Amino acid sequence: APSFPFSRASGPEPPAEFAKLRATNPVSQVKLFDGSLAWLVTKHKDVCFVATSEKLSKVRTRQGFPELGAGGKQAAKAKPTFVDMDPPEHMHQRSMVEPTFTPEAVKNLQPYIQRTVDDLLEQMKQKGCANGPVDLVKEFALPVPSYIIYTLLGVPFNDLEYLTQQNAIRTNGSSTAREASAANQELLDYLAILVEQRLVEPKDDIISKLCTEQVKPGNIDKSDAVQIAFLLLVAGNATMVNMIALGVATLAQHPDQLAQLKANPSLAPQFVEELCRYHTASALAIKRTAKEDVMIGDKLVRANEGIIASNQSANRDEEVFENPDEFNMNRKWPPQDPLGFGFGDHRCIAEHLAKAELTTVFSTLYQKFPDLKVAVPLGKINYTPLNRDVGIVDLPVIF
Ligand code: HEM
Repeated sequence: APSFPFSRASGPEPPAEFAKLRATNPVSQVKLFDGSLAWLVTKHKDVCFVATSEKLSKVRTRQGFPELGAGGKQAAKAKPTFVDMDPPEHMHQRSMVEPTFTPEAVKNLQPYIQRTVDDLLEQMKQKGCANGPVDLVKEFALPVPSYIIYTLLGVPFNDLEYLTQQNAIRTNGSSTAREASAANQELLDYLAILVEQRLVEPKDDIISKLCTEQVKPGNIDKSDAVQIAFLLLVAGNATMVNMIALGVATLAQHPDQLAQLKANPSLAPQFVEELCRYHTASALAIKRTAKEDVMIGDKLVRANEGIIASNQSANRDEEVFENPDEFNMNRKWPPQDPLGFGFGDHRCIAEHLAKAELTTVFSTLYQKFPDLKVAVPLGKINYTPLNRDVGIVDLPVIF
């Protein structure tokens, strides 16, 4: 049994093992960091089964749950939020915050998403690149999703820049254990205060809704509100950052499609679709422990054994997606849903918000900066360490 997670084959590519497993051993066992074992599922159809089977559980206190890191080990012990719940508790809590993420709600947010994007692009225009390239991540990729989720949660405008920096420290590969843990507690302390505040006087934000609708009547307590809010903040912010960066680096490698996008900005939606499939920046979230013996393909997963379903590998499953290893936004899509945001009840609560943020980014960026280009050789792009989810740390560009 090989050690999992695997390292990416190279900068922007998925681990090399997936293609091989998809071909001759779709369901196999891997060894985790503590030496324990877990089953690895690689085919699209099987990944979908793992995500919807009622015989599988996301409860981390269960025997055999696949924690991938020592941190995961300790993290599993605390009080769980909906991300780690099974029905009926799952939707009972998730339904408490889902209203803000529906298509209708997201469509109502467009003017705000657009405004936030325009504001950050304008500040880049005013700053310029006369003396050299600027960092697309720091100046755009990072703040766009950060400012948006913080605002939605309820964070006042004046505190966005500081809190955006602190949250980044949580996942900066440069950060140290001490520092990461500190920023982590700092954010929780801040959110605990925000909650008391909206408890006194609610405004139009997610925390206020939780305070009026769930805390006051006693359905959940303040600490729970703090935890749910923290989950919404950290679940996909770093992912949004990498997706925006990978999107710009990808277009830099595909001049013909980039020309299509500049010619017609309305192709942003279809560009985002191929992007979320091609670059699955969140690949280790579909994990389960079997509640009873369950068969997957030609393998029997025993009750209490762990399972990791790779949506990244699934999105490269040739049997589903023709020519899966080539970025082509003009591809003929099959009836099977790409799995960038998961599948089943747990499917990313912010899928609609995420796609709307990405779409706004790619239908605007090149309209604002038609001559926007990566300033470093694409081969020298600074991607995240190969042992982590695909992403980009910094990205010099000129315009
Ligand atoms: C393009 C960026 C994003 C990508 C690719 C992404 C992907 C995912 C994936 C693959 C899952 C696992 C789904 C499953 O269990 O089947 C997930 C879960 C989740 N995401 Fe995201 N996500 C993104 C942005 C966000 C954002 C911006 C938020 C917050 C506002 C967010 C909040 C969540 C939450 C709360 C869950 C857990 C849902 C549950 O278990 O019920 N995600 N996301």
